[PDB]
Amino acid sequence: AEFRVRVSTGEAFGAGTWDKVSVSIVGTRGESPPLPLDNLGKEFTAGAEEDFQVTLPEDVGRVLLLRVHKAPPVLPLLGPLAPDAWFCRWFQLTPPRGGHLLFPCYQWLEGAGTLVLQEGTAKVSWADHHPVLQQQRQEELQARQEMYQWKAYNPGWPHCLDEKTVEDLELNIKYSTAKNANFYLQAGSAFAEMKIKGLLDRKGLWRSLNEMKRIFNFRRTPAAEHAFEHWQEDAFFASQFLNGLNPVLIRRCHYLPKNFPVTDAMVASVLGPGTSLQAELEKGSLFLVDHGILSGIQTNVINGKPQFSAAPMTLLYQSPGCGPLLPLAIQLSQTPGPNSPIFLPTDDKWDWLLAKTWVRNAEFSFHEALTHLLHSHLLPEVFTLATLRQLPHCHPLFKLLIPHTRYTLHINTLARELLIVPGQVVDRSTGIGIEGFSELIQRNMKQLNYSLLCLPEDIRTRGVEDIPGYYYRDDGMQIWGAVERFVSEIIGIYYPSDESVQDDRELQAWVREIFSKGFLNQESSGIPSSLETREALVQYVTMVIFTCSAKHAAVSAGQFDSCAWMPNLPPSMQLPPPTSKGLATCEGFIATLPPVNATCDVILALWLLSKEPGDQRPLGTYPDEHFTEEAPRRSIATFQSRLAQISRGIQERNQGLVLPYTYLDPPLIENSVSI
Ligand SMILES: CCCCCCCCOCCOCCOCCOCCO
Ligand SMILES: CCCCCCCCOCCOCCOCCOCCO
Ligand SMILES: [Ca+2]
Ligand SMILES: [Ca+2]
Ligand SMILES: [Fe+2]
Repeated sequence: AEFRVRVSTGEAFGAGTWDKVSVSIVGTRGESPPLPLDNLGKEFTAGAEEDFQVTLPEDVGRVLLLRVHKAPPVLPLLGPLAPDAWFCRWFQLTPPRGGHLLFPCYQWLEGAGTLVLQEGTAKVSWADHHPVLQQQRQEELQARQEMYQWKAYNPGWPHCLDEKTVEDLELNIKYSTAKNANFYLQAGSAFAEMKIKGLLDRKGLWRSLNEMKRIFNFRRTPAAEHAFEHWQEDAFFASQFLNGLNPVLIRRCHYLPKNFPVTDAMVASVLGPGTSLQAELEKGSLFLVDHGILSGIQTNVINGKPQFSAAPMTLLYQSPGCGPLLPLAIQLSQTPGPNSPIFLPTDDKWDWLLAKTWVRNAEFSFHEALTHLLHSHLLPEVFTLATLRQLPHCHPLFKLLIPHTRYTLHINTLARELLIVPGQVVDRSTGIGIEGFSELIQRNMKQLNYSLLCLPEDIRTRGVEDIPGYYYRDDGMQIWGAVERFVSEIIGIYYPSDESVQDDRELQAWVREIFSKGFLNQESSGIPSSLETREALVQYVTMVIFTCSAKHAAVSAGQFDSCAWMPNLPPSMQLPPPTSKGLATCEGFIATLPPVNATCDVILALWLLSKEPGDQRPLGTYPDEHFTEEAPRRSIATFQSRLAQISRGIQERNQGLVLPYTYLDPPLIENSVSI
């Protein structure tokens, strides 16, 4: 007859509420009326965990749902006051004579809304067949699909959330006021420094390479300083293909592309007289970085001056015995010929240095448009938006995936509002501009592939499983294994067979929506449009979580470290690539680099997008307990202690490196894409 209702309120700003809360307990035998949760003094203060003794007029049997109503106080002859938004963490019912019932919530309640909560026990559609519970699932997803809808942003792009401004978003997918404040303070302060220094308003060349060091007065990091110390070095130019900003392109080469006519004579110096180009190709010691996708891309106008982009090809040589990876040849065009020289390290100073810089510029355009924006933001959004629409609150995958979706819809809405719009940093200060970004995404979407998204398949495909000093791989694979083991445990707990995976209609709709809205129903993407086995499910889910956390962390963390010394990552180029050799000079080199304002505007932007604003949410840390059962909680503990072991391994490893790799240290990896 009696019931103890324990309720936890959020600690966030505004989490508390002055409004009155009432609950209706629904059971197999029936539903109770609205029951008040009103004790002496104020309840539902921010961070509060309070008990309420409630009594039901009659029996309800086994508890099924928990309907939570909220209404503002009611003055006689004045009506209600005003809605006071309330964030609820969880409910807990305790009937006689014992046995607790935990109802996880973790969402905002507003106005005359009604929160319907199931017991914390995760349940697939075929888990509990009670019609009251099936009705709850169906009506919930119906509401979700109405709340969060799709729209086409551009042709050939993945679809996105149908919201124009960040203000139109629901509270449940918004930045916390804390995180947002922290973010805008950091930005306003950063912009102020760069602005008052008059650098955002300087149209023209840097007076010298030395003046470019002024960036280190704005912001400063050891890795950024290190880039300036060694940017001219070949080993550093090459190593950044492995442990730098964009470590996903390098791949082993047994057959040199015909449009890249490197001869044995061109590489005889570096390789030595002991072998030849063909011999080393067969050895598997030669690797290639091909920015061909940039070929003929649309370019931007900066300060009324037409900008330029190359689409280079870089041949690299991995010297024996853990020696350095060294560049052999660079061609700055996809079309060979006398007007596109193959530059060697044996060329003069500025020819070779100019050639390398062009490749670094290609890395920028490629990284930010495809590796960062498309792969580490747009696809995670699709995963997020599909998850919200197709997987209900009580579904195991929702419980698993929901922390890895936090703020993703928010940050992307922000980008579409303030990043890739006219007048803003991309349009303003990048070489390829808005149309270039779009054109790249459009091309890449037509040849995307499931294997690149799954790290073990990615490393295998590119044939870089054994290349030394590849820390993005080394650390990335350990984390992937950890996530894969974590996911397989969760799947093993809830899905007893492959048939049980096939019959999950909600799961199949989830994969199908990602395939449709995310990858445009392209079979050539190699991405599943359905999941027929548990093995496939484990891999797919692992790919999602990994993409939303470590992948973004790996390609985001190094942005400022890489761009702070601008010659190491020029956002644009102001002259076309050289057509002859022996023309490059220091004066010409600076004339080719972007103007001061474009330089500092991009650096300002990348510095802000490198750091996770506000409080952190480390990978594998889930303060929101959606999983209330024991078995999933063990899996979380295992996943957490493993990440710690992986971390400690990375500390030891980095301790003996002049330039450590920290971008994949688990404590520094966010659960989701949020910046
Ligand atoms: C139109 C309104 C402009 C307001 C701009 C306010 C300036 C913001 O300053 C942030 C950057 O300044 C850095 C250092 O400022 C001095 C404080 O002391 C530094 C040592 O801790
Ligand atoms: C001075 C400009 C500061 C930039 C603030 C806007 C940030 C909002 O969008 C963030 C999310 O972006 C996702 C993808 O990022 C790729 C952008 O690349 C940087 C271009 O310079
Ligand atoms: Ca409030
Ligand atoms: Ca009270
Ligand atoms: Fe990002």
